[PDB]
Amino acid sequence: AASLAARLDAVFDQALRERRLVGAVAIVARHGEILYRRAQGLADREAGRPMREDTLFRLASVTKPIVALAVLRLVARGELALDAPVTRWLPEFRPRLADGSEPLVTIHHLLTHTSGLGYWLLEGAGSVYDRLGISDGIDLRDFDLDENLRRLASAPLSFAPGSGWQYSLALDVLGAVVERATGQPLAAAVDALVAQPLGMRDCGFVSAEPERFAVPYHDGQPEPVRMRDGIEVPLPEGHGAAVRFAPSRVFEPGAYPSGGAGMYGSADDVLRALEAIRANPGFLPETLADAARRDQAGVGAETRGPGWGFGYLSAVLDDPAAAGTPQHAGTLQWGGVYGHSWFVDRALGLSVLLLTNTAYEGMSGPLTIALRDAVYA
Amino acid sequence: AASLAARLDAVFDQALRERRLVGAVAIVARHGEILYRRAQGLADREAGRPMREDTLFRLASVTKPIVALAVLRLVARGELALDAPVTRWLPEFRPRLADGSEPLVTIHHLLTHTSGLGYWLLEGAGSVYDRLGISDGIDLRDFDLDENLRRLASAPLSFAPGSGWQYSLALDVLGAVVERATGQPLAAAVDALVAQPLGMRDCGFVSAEPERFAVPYHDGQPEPVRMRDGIEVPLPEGHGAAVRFAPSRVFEPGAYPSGGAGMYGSADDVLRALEAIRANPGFLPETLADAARRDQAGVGAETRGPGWGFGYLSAVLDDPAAAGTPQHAGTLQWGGVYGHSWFVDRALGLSVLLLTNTAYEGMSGPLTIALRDAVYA
Repeated sequence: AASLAARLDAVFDQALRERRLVGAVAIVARHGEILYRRAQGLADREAGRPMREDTLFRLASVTKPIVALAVLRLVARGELALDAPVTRWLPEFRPRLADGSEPLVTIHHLLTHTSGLGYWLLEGAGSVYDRLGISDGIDLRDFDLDENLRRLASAPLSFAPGSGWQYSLALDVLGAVVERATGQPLAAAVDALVAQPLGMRDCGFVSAEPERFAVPYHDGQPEPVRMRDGIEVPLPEGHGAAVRFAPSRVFEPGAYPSGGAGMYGSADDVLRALEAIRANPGFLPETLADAARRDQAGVGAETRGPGWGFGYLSAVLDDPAAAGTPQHAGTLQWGGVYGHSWFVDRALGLSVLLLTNTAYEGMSGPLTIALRDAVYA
Repeated sequence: AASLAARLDAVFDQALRERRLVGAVAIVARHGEILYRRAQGLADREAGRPMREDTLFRLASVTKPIVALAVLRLVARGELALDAPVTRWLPEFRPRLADGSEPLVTIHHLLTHTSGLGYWLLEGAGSVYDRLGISDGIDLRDFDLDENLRRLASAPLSFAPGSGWQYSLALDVLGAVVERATGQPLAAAVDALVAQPLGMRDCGFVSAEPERFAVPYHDGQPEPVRMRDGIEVPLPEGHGAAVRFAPSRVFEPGAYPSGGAGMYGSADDVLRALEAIRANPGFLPETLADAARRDQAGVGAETRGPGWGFGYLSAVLDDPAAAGTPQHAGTLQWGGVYGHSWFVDRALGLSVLLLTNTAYEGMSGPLTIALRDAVYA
């Protein structure tokens, strides 16, 4: 605890001084024990509001494992089935292949990102998704979830369901599926199925408390830049084209619930979901819990580069060596474009969480590599 | 912030190490800027649940300034009046002097604790209050507020109203008064008059969320001991006889709302109340706010020993030298038998709060001195 904290703070002091990071919250738990839980830097640089351990964050893709858990909870009760056609819940979500034909898309294809769906960010401006007006869920658009899905459904699949892997809007699709199966709006379903059962009281999709949030910043010279609605931020090499951010999205009741990018939460709440995933204290049947954490795509998917497969909740480490990491085989990992990164090294009983207000340093920048290496020292 | 945090943390580490404290949440603000907001130790030692910044605490007498503010808000609106007799609202509340007569008891008399009323703790078992079965509001009893007050009023006053000072059930009496003036139960009234306007969202009288609380322990060697309903714990020298604790009281819907001892709240909520008192940004009319923070009793009252008077919300430091404290004249201070202590050193713009689960170390043990001295270090 003291030796680990020494290394992590050294990384944090350097990134803060180097104006590469505005503020963050990082927690390291081992077998349920908190070894590190510290707020760093600032939440709102202009107001001079220091970051706090329970400051709220726009989760972006950190929303995925939480929403994925809700899907699995419904599967466990038989309200959903891994092999069931998505059309049972979304009668009109019938995307076609490039040749015009209509394939079967199961709950399984969606949770694994093997359905053939994609994201606007994969190609950006001028692409098919850009022409059809498909949103990735991080911006604020004047239309609902059903509209976005209709636009999405009209884009051709990149490949046949199950024949490949591609990061996509599948979790946003599953969000609509959850609403149908549950009869409740997504926030209420997630609360009932995951949040409440796990004691996550500080999360949701729409907040009325801006004073509690970490104001989003993006990488910049000679210091990160405070985000505003509409800012398109180019993604790093091999990460896609760009992301259009809408920091006010979280306070707008009219922003449709994004199952792949629209929740907010505190670091303690996210940790709760990750610990549930890690230790499965009777939260899900064991076989389903094992399948969800196992690689369901193949190392060939290279989800975070070589050595990484993908399950029902995130990337799964199949090959530490090919991935160039000290993490053990079976490690679960993913992040969020707002500047977040997390991983559960199952063998070590470790849950490592990094939530930040600096996109993309806190997601893929050197910061993430230095913190990971410091935890392994 | 950094140096203060280091000093405060050293004090806390030593207390935890020596097993004089199970867990606590302390906040230090100066002129509205949070300098220290830190959770320490465990909320539930036996379950290994750590203390969190938002952990809920049974406030004991930290309830008084909050209820006092409610009373004061009604005064500001002309619903209550400082010199109005308590009988205008509680016709039957007619306590008598040892002489047999019914002296006037005003709102001012009650707020200041100069009405002549007392507490069972003043003398404990055998006493007059014991004979009449009067409750101090920390224990769980099978009768309502009106019955406790009917028992209270049947006791003779210790002195003529305004003739002296003595800690009492006056805020409990005021609690009833507030219910009459507003036509609402105490919890709703407080929420309407204080909690809602100050953004206090995690306070109240009855809670149904036990998992959010700090579990009550009492001082002990080797370590503090977890309390159960009905146990009696002797107060330290000069603080009265003892207190009968009922940790389940906060969860019982039939527990009468105690104006002097019955609320729960997070540390943030309490800071919101202390700050409103300290800075009064349009919460109460200036003259009333000044009166409330001004000594209305005299140094002679020695409310917290020599050098201390009392206003309408807490003790008011009149003589730092006599009180043997580094705190500046004009300082407001009070505590709670569950193990709490707070103070507002007005001259320095300081609001210092300590909420703990260890009775009475957190209220009056060395911990309180060591933290006070570290602040002014």
